[PDB]
Amino acid sequence: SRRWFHPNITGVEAENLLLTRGVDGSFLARPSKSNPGDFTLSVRRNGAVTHIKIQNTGDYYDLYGGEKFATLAELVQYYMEHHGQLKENGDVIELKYPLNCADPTSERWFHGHLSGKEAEKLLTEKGKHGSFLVRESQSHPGDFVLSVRTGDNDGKSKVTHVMIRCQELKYDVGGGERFDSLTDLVEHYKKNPMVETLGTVLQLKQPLNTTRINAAEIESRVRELSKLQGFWEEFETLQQQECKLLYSRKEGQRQENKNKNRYKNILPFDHTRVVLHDGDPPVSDYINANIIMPEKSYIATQGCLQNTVNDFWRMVFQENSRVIVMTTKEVERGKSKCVKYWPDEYALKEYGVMRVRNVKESAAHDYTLRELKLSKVGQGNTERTVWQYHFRTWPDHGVPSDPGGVLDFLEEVHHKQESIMDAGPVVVHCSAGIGRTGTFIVIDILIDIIREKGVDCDIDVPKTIQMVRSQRSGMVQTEAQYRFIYMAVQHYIETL
Ligand SMILES: CC1(CN)CCN(c2ncc(Sc3cccnc3C(F)(F)F)c(=O)[nH]2)CC1
Repeated sequence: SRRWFHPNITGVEAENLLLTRGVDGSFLARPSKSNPGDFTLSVRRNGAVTHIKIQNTGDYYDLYGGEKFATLAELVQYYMEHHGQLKENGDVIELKYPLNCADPTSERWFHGHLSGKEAEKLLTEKGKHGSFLVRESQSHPGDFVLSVRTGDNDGKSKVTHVMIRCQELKYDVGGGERFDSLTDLVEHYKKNPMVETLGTVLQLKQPLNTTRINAAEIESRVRELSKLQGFWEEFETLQQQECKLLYSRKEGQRQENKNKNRYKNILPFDHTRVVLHDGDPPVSDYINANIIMPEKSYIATQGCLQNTVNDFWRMVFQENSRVIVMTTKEVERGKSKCVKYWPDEYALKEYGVMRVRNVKESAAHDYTLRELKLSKVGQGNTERTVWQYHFRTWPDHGVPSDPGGVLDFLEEVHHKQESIMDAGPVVVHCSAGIGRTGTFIVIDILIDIIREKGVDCDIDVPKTIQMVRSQRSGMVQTEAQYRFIYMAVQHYIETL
């Protein structure tokens, strides 16, 4: 569960919630009201409430007096499973009891102010057996309507509406149990379905999809998402689903692999990590990288450390990658983001058993292309060209104001990859390998659908992102990037 996240509470409401309904060790997370784009962890300790800032400019969640994390769920799990780690003066803050949110605003199935006719239209056109939604009742204010489609324009399927009464701060379907929130009600009737008098089982199988759009209508959806904004509601609804992606990251936590990570808590999932087989004959199989498969593949990786440069080249070699996309400068804000893992132009360098020649560098407005020759030492016939695309104009914080630059870059990367017979996955990296990396990969995936299937294809931005996030933690870090993905897709369709 991710019930500890409250999307619409102020710091004052948070303070009162913890003092009146919480105990020492109670906590919640919320979006920052003082500075949008930031978050706050509000914790009760010794009868008083502490507010801890969580910053995210696009690379990771940075907790004050704490560590750097790929998601808020990974952050919460870490402190709930590793005590004495979160520090104030040096005092230890304990996250013991998540204070649960009753607000349905970020539920996939909740549609708030939506009319019964619009809901029946959506369920008829986009629905399937067990598709459901919850909307606010217009006739009886304060009440709700649960609409479910069941079946297989021939009457083989139908929509059933169930009234949800809100009586004295609790929710019920006219009889039986009375629930503290719409979520508890939905969860209960998902496990224990209501059976109609003549036998129809009202299965709440899956929330109705309202995010899948036809590509040609992107501008229309972007316009709707810009109204009071829709982008934030959709992004936060996708964020709520991150609790389902807490997969094991054991290999990255091993003592011998600790120093191979740029950020100690930003780790590759064990089930998709790139396993290195060269093996100098103790632990030579690890790199902080994951294979990203749509549904052309990618490897999403962090910026090299001085001690991981040789592992990076072994990975590029093993996977037969011919294209690298670097989305960061080596130094940003005086901080090292990626070490220079390539030789100077015309120079030849050995990185362990791998040999790399920088043949030629070409400078474009937004990027530099480096033509590299990679081979294994003592094996001349293993030589292959590796094209390194280094995007250099991405801002220090946030995203570019126009996606034109990124799109032209991605179009070039795509054409290079397509021209090379049996090229392995495209390697993509930034600093932590999750924010800018995930942003570039998601745009690439979406535009690839528009290339193949044309402008009448179906695209679903949150579905694509959830799919990439199941293969590497926190792929696409912020709301700014989420909106940038929609803007990029919109610009592409418009220039077609
Ligand atoms: C009005 C809303 C108020 N909450 C906001 C917008 N909206 C919505 N936004 C995001 C998601 S997530 C999603 C989407 C598609 C496929 N898979 C997922 C997964 F994988 F993440 F589960 C969703 O289901 N619906 C409908 C409800």
